[PDB]
Amino acid sequence: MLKKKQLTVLDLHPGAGKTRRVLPEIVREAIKKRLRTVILAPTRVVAAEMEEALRGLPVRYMTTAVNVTHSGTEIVDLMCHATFTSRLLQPIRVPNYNLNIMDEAHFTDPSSIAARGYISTRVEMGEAAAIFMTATPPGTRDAFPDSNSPIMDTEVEVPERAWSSGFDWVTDHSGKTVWFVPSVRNGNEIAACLTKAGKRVIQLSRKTFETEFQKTKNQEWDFVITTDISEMGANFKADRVIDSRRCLKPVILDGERVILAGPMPVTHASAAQRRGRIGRNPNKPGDEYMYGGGCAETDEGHAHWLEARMLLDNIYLQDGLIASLYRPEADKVAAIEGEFKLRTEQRKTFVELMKRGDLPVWLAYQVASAGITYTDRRWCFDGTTNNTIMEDSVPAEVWTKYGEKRVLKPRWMDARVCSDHAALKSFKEFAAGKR
Ligand SMILES: O=C(CC(F)(F)F)N1CCNCC1
Repeated sequence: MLKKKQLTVLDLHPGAGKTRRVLPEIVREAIKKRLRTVILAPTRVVAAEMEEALRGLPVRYMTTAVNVTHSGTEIVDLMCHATFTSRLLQPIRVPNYNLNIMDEAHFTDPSSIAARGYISTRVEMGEAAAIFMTATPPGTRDAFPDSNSPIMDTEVEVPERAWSSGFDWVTDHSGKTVWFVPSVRNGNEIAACLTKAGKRVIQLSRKTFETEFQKTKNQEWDFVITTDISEMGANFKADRVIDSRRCLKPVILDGERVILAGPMPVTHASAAQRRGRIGRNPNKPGDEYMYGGGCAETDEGHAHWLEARMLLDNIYLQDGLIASLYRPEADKVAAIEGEFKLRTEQRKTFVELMKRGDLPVWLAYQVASAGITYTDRRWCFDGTTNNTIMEDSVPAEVWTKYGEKRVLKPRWMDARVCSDHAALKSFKEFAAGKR
């Protein structure tokens, strides 16, 4: 497994022990062979669980999610998938790791796809080994994989709005339920309906994940309402999963705007990971999985794969060479390697718009490639009338850094900057020059 030119997919079923049992064994062997090694966690929550499974082993934790006093003699580094890709893009030298281990390797965020592309290219080149740990590798067609204990799978209509009748089975349950919804806004409506019925609800999404996930351990709850982020190794002490089987798909239209299409079917990999939250305890058979739609290959033409290509085109590999996407996920985007390669100054602006600006990859690229500098926010106000961002059914407004009240009307419209109240609040701060 650990020899150069080898990429291994460790595809044991969800809950088979890849992280707590296999990962420590791989790490001890890597340390024995003096292999400079990187371990990639999808989230800060998974990073903290990894420190528990690897306690006593000399591992350098490159995350503030763990409070450890490093010895300085570690040859194994652990960081998030996003941190690995970010450090590659920044001028900082990243060691050329002999062994690259990615946990929850199915993660489809642009930075995780870019990390797989870079690592798999180094393996193809004969320069490194890699291990991708996931029950659901790219292109998997099985939404019902094995589990630690039998699961009751039931196809049923699942509410996507508040309801007054017709879904008694949802509230009649006396255990704990994890409910996957297509968006933060959809979860808000379902959570309000459940709270009005006397239920204790926790809501999870990308921006609130670490903070809110702690509540699943610190307090008694009846329902967790979550977006697709809980497919990335989040573990719950639950006996039921309710799965809408739906998600939002970012789509670039005519190369000039990004919309959030759908809700539409999830992939088989996503469905298998949502279901995989339960059936994990061999002593508790009969956990339930209620699903409300079919699966489809909705990663085809999904913006994240084009965004992954924008990131990889701006990462140095060797001379003018550019890393390809990991082969099983390379047909998801029709893109020419190198088409998004930016010159030195525009590349620095592109990195800063993502790192400090917190903009989506696609939007950061449109701004940097137009020759606009990081602090120049005139583009947030000079788009066409159809690009007006709305808040409470009225045009959103901000005070510019000049002290003028203007309507938010970006030159390039990316639906992700206003997908929920939290995102639009962050984008207003950016348009005003506050970061
Ligand atoms: O809340 C935000 C920041 C905003 F773009 F809106 F400024 N997000 C999360 C990161 N991706 C873009 C959307």
